[PDB]
Amino acid sequence: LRCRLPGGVITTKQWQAIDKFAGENTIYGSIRLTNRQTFQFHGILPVHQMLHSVGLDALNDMNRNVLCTSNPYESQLHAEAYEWAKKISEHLLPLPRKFKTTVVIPPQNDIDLHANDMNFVAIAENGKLVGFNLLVGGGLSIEHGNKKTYARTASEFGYLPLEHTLAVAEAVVTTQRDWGNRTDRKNAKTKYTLERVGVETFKAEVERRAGIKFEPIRPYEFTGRGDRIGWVKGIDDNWHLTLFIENGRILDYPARPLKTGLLEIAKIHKGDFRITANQNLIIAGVPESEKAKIEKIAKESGLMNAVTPQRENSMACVSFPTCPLAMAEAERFLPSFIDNIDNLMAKHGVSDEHIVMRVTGCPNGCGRAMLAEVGLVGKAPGRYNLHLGGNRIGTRIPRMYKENITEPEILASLDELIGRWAKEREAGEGFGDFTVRAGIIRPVLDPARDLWD
Ligand code: SRM
Ligand code: SF4
Ligand SMILES: [K+]
Repeated sequence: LRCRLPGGVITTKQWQAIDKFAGENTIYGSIRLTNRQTFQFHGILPVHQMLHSVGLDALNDMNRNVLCTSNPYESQLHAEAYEWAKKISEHLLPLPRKFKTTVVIPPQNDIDLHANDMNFVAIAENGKLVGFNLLVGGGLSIEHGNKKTYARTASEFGYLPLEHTLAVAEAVVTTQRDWGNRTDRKNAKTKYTLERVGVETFKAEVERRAGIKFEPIRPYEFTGRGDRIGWVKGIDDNWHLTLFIENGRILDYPARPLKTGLLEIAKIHKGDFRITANQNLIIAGVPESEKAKIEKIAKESGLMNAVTPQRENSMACVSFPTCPLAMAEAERFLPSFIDNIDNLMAKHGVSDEHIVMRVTGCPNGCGRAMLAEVGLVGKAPGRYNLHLGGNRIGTRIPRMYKENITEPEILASLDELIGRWAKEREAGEGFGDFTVRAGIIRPVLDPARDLWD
């Protein structure tokens, strides 16, 4: 069961309702936060009455949860951008393949825009959103050894004033709907359609249908994709506490009652929560007077246990035991794998650094390994394809470095590479960029043509 939850914003009342159901009506008893800012129950022995009772709904609807940057540096931009993610979501509510959409607030690419079909990058002037740059065609799914499939980054179409948002959203969806491949579902996705007809052809059709002309792209840059773990000052006297939740798996573990702690917080919390695209949770809108109260609960429940910057920037998909398409472990492999990476980082004197590292259980790519600096793609039990060369902001697809290897083999490759980066990197140079500059891996410049060797 997966909930429709635009922007990952969930009230404390809704949380308490899902917390109950998770504990009493599912085999696993957990709340699993997903990387598309929503949650999932595993092993449901219905849920819809419960969701519906607190104003929630579980999603042939070929649409997925609409994402929205969760913790913007310019705190006041969230409300507006959130409002638009909600409107786009409702507007699109009832395609060849599933359609994924996001609303992004630079300089954060926490939502990983390049893994999505349609992206609206917020352009603000004087603290007010004035429009969006539209990027179309991202998608990460591939099939092992099938060179007709590929991960692709989204292409820039142009800028549009706020007023044309919904018309443009509708036009992209309908154009993809009509032009999408009408036979092979593995080529139905927008990324394939764009490559077949061309960005300019697709863009012109969208302008025709929307009844507008795109203006030139407005300047925007991204500085990162991680969450802002800990306390950050929001608007007024409000604060936001982002809690790192390993694999987004919320359950009470011996001596770390993560699930109970969150329930205790939801009961005294003023504002609401925000599920992030990094499978974490933000206790949003905490008045200064309440910080100590919230921090005490989070602290004692083990929700604020300090982890390395590395662990904070690593991600894995669900995979076994519940995913029927799983080829190798991901969520259950990540904790001990990062324990090992942490050692490597310490051994090389880069314990304060991080490499965006992701593990996906099979090539479908839910863990977003195809946008990581170091991506692990499951191929069989205990075996993964190792990809290197993405960047910190997620605008480049990592090329396959080694194929079908085991963890010990992976660790050995990384020990050597991290060693070289540690000593040969320029001031503030990321790992992915380093492997490409140092000639360790050739960059993927045009995925549709040079992703596969
Ligand atoms: C929970 C999540 C991974 C996580 O650990 O967070 C996940 C889990 C699953 N995904 Fe996904 N996907 C998740 C994000 C994505 C991502 C990343 C993203 O959207 O940001 C992708 C890659 C980008 C992309 O779409 O290209 C992704 C691409 C897929 C695909 C391949 C789609 C394709 O176009 O080929 C499938 C399989 C399919 O639909 O054929 C899939 C299928 C599935 C299913 C439902 C398996 C199935 O079809 O029966 C997995 C359920 C496993 C389980 O036991 O819970 N999932 N999946 C994410 C659910 C997000 C959500 O709330 O909607
Ligand atoms: S990438 Fe594969 S194994 Fe992981 S959750 Fe998605 S479908 Fe399952
Ligand atoms: K996490």
